[PDB]
Formats: sequence, structure tokens, C-alpha cells
Amino acid sequence: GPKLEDGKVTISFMKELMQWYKDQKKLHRKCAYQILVQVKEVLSKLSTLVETTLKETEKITVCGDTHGQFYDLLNIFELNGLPSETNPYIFNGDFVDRGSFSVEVILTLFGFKLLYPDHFHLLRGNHETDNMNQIYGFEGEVKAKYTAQMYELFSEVFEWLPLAQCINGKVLIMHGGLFSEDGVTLDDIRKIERNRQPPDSGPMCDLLWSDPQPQNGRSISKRGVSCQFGPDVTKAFLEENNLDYIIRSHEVKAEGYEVAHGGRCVTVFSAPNYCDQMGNKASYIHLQGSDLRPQFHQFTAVPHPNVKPMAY
Ligand SMILES: O=C(O)c1nn[nH]c1-c1ccccc1
Ligand SMILES: [Mn+2]
Ligand SMILES: [Mn+2]
Repeated sequence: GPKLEDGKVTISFMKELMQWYKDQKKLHRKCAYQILVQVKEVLSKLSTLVETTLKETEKITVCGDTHGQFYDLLNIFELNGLPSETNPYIFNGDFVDRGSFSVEVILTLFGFKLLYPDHFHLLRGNHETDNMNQIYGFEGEVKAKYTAQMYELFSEVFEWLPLAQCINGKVLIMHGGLFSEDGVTLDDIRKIERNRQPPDSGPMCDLLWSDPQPQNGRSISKRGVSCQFGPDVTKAFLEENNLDYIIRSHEVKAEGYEVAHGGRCVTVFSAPNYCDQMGNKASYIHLQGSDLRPQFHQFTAVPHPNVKPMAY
């Protein structure tokens, strides 16, 4: 079984872990525990807004929702290469729920965050919250594989996940989207005290829950919290904060991505054939320091073991 080397994640352990998980085996509770406490410490020290500089020769890969589709997560790393200092990643929330290999996804992602803390980035989604985990399978999965106490620890680690990432002061990445009120700025995002369950309304809620709409202005959300926001909302926010565009995730898309609001609101979704039912393609994005324009890479689902969606 995979073991830490002097209580630390190594590239060797991560390879063993991914193979262990491919073969439907469980990471020992002590190792899971250690990954969680160590990554909690890493994440707790980060700003709510992660601000990353991408030099002219450097690239980054942005992935959207993964939703416990562990075998598709491995496929991303086979198509795009494993994470490293020279192949950095952002995973933009919704790692868990729906898919029945959520534990394997999230421990794999936290492992890589510990191995490459400055080059492997995790942003919180609305599915990294208690109400979602309780309904949509992650709580059950953690209780089935480990204990109720292990779940409380996951919840507490999720609370320290940052809420957005800004690349070169120009691309802003969040899970959900923009805001239900006008005049919200990067300063406000930086100052969100994020170690909690999201409020019923406010900036923290919007970052996890909001959705673009084609028509101008805002609308009440079909989801019951946050809002739908139009092209004029995006345009104004970006002009006021000196940004080029936003990358969001949150929603399933048939092509794995959507380019909305005149090129200014991009969706990226990385869970192909969502819940073994939707038949959508997935995508990941490349960005370069010399060119911040998104390059999309589409991909289709790979086989996984016979465990149905939402089993837990
Ligand atoms: O479940 C999903 O696909 C999802 N991804 N982001 N938000 C949701 C969601 C949350 C609550 C109810 C329905 C969908
Ligand atoms: Mn979501
Ligand atoms: Mn989602």
C-alpha cells in the first residue's frame, strides 16, 4: 500500500496512489489523515484570491468540474501529462459528488497540492460544502470508506480552499461566476473570510453559485441562491477591475466548454459523459504567459469499474 516517506508526499507515492486507486483499493486512514492535516495547513495560509504570475515561457492548464470521475481525471494526466513545476494545473471546484470515486479524486488532488504547492492549484466549488456533500454522495462515500469523523475533517479542509485565482492581473478564475450586486472588486474577494460554509447571499455565495445568461442584467437563479448575470454585468466587472476575461466552471456543457458574453465569460467543464448519462465531451484549457487567450482541448470519457453514479 502507498506510504508517505518521512511523513511527506513524493512523486513515487503519488504514482503508487494513482495505481492503488485505479485498482479500487483504499488508502490507509493514517495516510489519508496526514494528507488532510498537511494540506489544511497549506491551504489555510493562502489568500482567498490566489494571484499567480505566468512568465512568457510558462503555461498553465485549467480544468473544470471533475465530480468524482477518477478514471477521467487519470485520462487528463495521460493526455496532458502529470502535474509538475513545468506542467502546472488549476482545478476549478466540484471535485466531489455525483461520481462514485470522489474520495479517489480529492485525495489525488490534495496529494498533488502537497507535492507541487506553488504549481498545483485547487479552487473551491459549491460541491465542496456540507449541504451538497450530504445530498449528492460524498458524505456517504467517505462514511462508507472511512468514518463520519473523516468526513468532518474533509469539510474542514474544504473551508480553507481559495475562492478565486487571478493570472497576471488579467484572467480571473472562479467556480460559479460574478456578483448579484454591482461594484464588487478584487479587494473584496481578497478580504472574504472564507473558512466556513457559504452564506445564503453575498460575494462568497456568488463565486460558488452564479451563472451567465445571454440577456442583459440579472435574474433570480433557478438554483435558489445567487443569480444569473448578463453580458453587461461581465463587461462592467472586468472594466472596473482591469481584467480581460473570466474562466468559470459549475455547469455541464455538451462540448465541455462554452464561450459566452462576447468572449468574456468562458466555461470549462472536465467531467465527460457526466454521471454516465449526459454524453457530453469534457475539456481543459491551456493558457500561456505570452498569450493569455484560452486554447481548448476536448476529450471523451474512458471506461471505469462497475460502480454506478451516486451509489453513495
Ligand atoms: O450537481 C451538479 O451537477 C452541480 N454542479 N454545480 N452545482 C450543481 C448542483 C447543485 C445543487 C443542485 C443541482 C446541481
Ligand atoms: Mn458547481
Ligand atoms: Mn458541477
